[PDB]
Amino acid sequence: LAGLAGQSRIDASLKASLLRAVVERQRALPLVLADDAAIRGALLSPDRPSLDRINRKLEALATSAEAAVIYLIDRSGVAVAASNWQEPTSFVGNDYAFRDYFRLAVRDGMAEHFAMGTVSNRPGLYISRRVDGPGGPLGVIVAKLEFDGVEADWQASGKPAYVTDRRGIVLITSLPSWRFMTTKPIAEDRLAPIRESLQFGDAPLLPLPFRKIEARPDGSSTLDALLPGDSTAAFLRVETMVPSTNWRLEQLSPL
Amino acid sequence: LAGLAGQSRIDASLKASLLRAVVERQRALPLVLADDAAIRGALLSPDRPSLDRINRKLEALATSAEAAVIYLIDRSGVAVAASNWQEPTSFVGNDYAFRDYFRLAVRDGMAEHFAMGTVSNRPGLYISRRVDGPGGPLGVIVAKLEFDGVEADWQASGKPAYVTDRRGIVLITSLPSWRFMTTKPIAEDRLAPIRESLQFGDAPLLPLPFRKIEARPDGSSTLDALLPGDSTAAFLRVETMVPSTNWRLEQLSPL
Repeated sequence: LAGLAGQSRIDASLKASLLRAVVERQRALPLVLADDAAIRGALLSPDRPSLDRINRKLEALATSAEAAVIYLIDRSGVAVAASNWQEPTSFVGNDYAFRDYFRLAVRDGMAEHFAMGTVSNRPGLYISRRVDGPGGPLGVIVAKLEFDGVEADWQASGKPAYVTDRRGIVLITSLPSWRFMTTKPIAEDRLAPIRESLQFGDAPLLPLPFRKIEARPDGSSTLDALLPGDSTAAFLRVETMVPSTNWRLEQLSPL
Repeated sequence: LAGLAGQSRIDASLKASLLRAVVERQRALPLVLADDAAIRGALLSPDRPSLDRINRKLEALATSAEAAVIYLIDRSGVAVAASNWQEPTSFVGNDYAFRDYFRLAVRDGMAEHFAMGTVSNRPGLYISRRVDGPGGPLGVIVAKLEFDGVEADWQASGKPAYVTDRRGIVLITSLPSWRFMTTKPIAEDRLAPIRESLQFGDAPLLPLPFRKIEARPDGSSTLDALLPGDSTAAFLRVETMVPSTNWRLEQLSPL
């Protein structure tokens, strides 16, 4: 068992590292596109030829980065150009002012917020960066980062895992029906903030269904957990911070 | 004598996506600076105000992307701007007119060249791309990525791993011992150009210190390794291609 806590911990730490790496690959996009002269170019003078170029510029990057979408928003919250410009789900002509990833980036310069997609209903990290001219803001570049990939790996690791934020909400998980569950408690009067924050409303916000929790001296714990399709089993849980985020990552190893 | 042959098989998969994410965060920056009217404009019409604008631009990117150095090289080999401009080790003014990353950039549009820093002595992947003007080539924009962080996550797995290119040279490795060793035999004649191309020339280019061997099915084999830390254990050996590269990752695992 203590010989299982050892191996669990390195798995954990490694999954957390692959996650770190994956978040940072995506952060490089808005980072480099905030300063990009053709972006700036387009916002200063948004003519059709110009915005078609950026449409294609971004189409290619969503595909080389592996963003679900990269898109560029007007001074006033309108998406003017978008990786998905040729698809019937083209964000172009959409209103993002009531964003959080929008208004926060407008206010602070950059933002990162895990939210459900208006039309999609698919979770992910909106990574955004304000675009500037000399002497004033011009708009916002957003790239949105989905975790189906790392969630798929873990699911094949044989040690399930989910990730919670500071508030305690599972954002990323290898078992989808644990998404938006809680790990703390949480406090009644911060619930709609949150539902709103998440762009969901009716998220569960109930505790993970872990039963029979036993804390261990070395900091592990055991619990019982009914995984889907399975009869109930006992697990070793270990935990680790995900570097350069404010997330904890939590892992189960079958006993 | 059962098959943790299924385990090393995925820890390796994990190691190799860790590596693709890390490389990929760096490929995005030359991919977009190469085309930037400011980067072009600087090269096409350089003046001090311009060139420091870039210097600053490159420090901010490099600092954010965790790139060891990003820098901009003249049509004629001279670095005109660099992320380390303010540092005493600034690449600004250096002649690189005959570095593989430079010349291959120019001919091919783009290059990924693994070498040892001239003055620094640290290994890294130099990622470069031609800047094109209305003229023809104007310069090259280069980003250098080092692999200490990922070699450290690999070392902590307790499954040493390393990555060979097409010439079977070990470029990246979780033991240092072991850099610039070899999976292939490498014929007499080839040592000096290969050394030149590693920019190191002192590279042992000896075959890896562990034989054993046999086959199979798969592409597997048994193995017995030097290293330190425990005399000389026995190890199984998995092999897997690192996606979006020509690198092969190999990994050994204790008995």
